[PDB]
Amino acid sequence: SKNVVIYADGVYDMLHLGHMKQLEQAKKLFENTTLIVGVTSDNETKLFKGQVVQTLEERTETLKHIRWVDEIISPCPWVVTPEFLEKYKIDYVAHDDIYAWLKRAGKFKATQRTEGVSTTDLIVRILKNYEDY
Amino acid sequence: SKNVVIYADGVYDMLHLGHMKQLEQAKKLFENTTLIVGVTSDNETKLFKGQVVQTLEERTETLKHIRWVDEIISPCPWVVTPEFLEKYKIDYVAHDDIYAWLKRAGKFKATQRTEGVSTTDLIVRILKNYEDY
Repeated sequence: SKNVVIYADGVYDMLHLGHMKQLEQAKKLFENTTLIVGVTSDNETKLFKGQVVQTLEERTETLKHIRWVDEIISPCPWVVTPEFLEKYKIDYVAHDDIYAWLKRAGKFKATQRTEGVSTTDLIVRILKNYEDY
Repeated sequence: SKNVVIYADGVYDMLHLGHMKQLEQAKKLFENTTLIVGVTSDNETKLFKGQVVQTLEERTETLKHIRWVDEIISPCPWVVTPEFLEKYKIDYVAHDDIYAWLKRAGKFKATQRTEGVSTTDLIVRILKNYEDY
């Protein structure tokens, strides 16, 4: 089977099982893939999205340990462009309109977020050992 | 080169970069390895070592996403025995005396812990955005 190049991006701050399952889902969209993961910059994430604990270098270094990841673009562009898809020969973007041009090109693949498995969720579990009263 | 079977074990609660680097180090002790990772049970960890946020199923499911891991024994035994090494054909145990019999057998390989990269370390960083006064 032809090798399909998949692109996913995100912040990947305090990487947790939810990120990992989403990367697995993107990697497995076709039988033979190359999964390219883009990691957003510190400045653009903080300006447009929200707070980030870990630096780009930390977030990228953690992601390299994840089996589904074949290539990392770090930092990646904040907005995906058709030129970027051409440059990296990307067949599909795996994402969970401004995705509209991707869907119109047939280059959009849906992935899902998993609830209740995040790093902060784990800290909330720790805190629950301490009754209010 | 002959394939060398490596065994590492631990709790792997809130898996973080430090665990990942230690698994990588064990996987790379020789050029061609099989890295078997043992994940300790909830009851034995809590009784003998300390508190654990995540259940065995959670800790094991997160570990399967780590590229260095070839096999997981979950739950693993709390104490490694020579019979266990024979059963799984383990050549070396990668660990950071009661290791004495392992060193005497020539089956001990040292790995290192990384400081300041744990999950709780990240939460401490979050908290530091809130001045005491």
